[PDB]
Amino acid sequence: GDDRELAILATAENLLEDRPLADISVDDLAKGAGISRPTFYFYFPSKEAVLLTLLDRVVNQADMALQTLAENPADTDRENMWRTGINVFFETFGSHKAVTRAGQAARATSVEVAELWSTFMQKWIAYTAAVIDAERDRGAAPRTLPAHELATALNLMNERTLFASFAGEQPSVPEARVLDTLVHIWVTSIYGE
Amino acid sequence: GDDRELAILATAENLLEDRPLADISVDDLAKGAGISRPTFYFYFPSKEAVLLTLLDRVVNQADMALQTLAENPADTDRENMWRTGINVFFETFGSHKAVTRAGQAARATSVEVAELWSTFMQKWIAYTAAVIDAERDRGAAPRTLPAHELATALNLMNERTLFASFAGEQPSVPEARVLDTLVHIWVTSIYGE
Ligand SMILES: O=C(Cc1ccc(F)cc1)Nc1nc(-c2ccccn2)cs1
Ligand SMILES: O=C(Cc1ccc(F)cc1)Nc1nc(-c2ccccn2)cs1
Repeated sequence: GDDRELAILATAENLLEDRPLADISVDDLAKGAGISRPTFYFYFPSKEAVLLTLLDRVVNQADMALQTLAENPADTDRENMWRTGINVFFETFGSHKAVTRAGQAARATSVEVAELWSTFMQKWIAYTAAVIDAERDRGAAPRTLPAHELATALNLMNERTLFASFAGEQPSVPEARVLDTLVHIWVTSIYGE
Repeated sequence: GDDRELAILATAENLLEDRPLADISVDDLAKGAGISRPTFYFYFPSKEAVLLTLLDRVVNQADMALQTLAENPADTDRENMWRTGINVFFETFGSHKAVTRAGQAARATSVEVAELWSTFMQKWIAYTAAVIDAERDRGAAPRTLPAHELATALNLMNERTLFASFAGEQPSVPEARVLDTLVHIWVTSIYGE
């Protein structure tokens, strides 16, 4: 039953690694999942709903990993704290590059995908800002920019930079360098001046 | 003659301020430009070619303004130097928000638009890196990250952040705050540690 749903999702993630969603048909998803096309439409109204489901799984995986980190701080310096947090997104989305790239593109076309991404970005930015505010309250970071505006720009940088690296866009930071690059910019802008 | 081309371009820029390119027809562009549909196809093969032309004008305007700045340095501190450069893009693209937003979306669909954007981003990143390298050579900036990788991430941040602000996305930095926000992150990451 729901097994067939997971088969549809797995087939979609596999096919997205080699072609965009526009080049994938409902019949391709049904055929790969071992079901008929009418049976597919029982589980999903469209191939776009399949992508939205895949993206929802990935963003919730990242959100849950960040929540785990937040509840069990690693005893390290400040640079390591930020690196471990940025790494949650590097590893989670980097493990699902086809879904990430496809979900990014679908933001222009799908209001559901745009709303899903916006909801989680607001959550992650609020958490970033709250940690920056905590660092300021304890005297470790200077009161420079409004924390929420700083957090917004830094999170948007990570979105654009990580996704460019994963897609091998030109220009991009090589994926083997992108964590160090982002961590440097976060740490200097949060603690600097 | 070429006057009718400029009328097509002006009509397209005006219509894009109120609806996306998918909701604009070749007939809408012809009607607004005072020409017939066959006459339009003399000047442009498609409405997508009109957008590519509009975007080419905007990116070359920004590139030429940056070249002007590079040849006449303003006598100021380092923070003002970076602010004046970032402002070139804030003002140029912020004066053509509909074209910017439409060109951003067309990157997913149009290889010509993606290549145009990539060509100019590589140019602007190379210039950023060369200035960072100059600052390091004169002892003003520390040798931290590879300059070209730092320049890449900072330019990608500006792309994503400026365009989110112009479109009023949620989340975004308010447009009245985005220049200060970006300048802070550039200056601390270039001169910090
Ligand atoms: O970077 C993002 C958001 C993102 C990344 C990649 C995307 F593709 C889309 C969104 N969120 C982050 N939060 C932290 C953080 C905050 C507080 C304490 C520790 N770590 C580090 S990175
Ligand atoms: O920020 C960008 C690229 C960009 C911005 C907005 C976009 F929408 C798309 C690309 N380029 C910049 N170069 C400088 C600079 C470099 C050296 C000296 C002085 N200024 C400042 S900002």
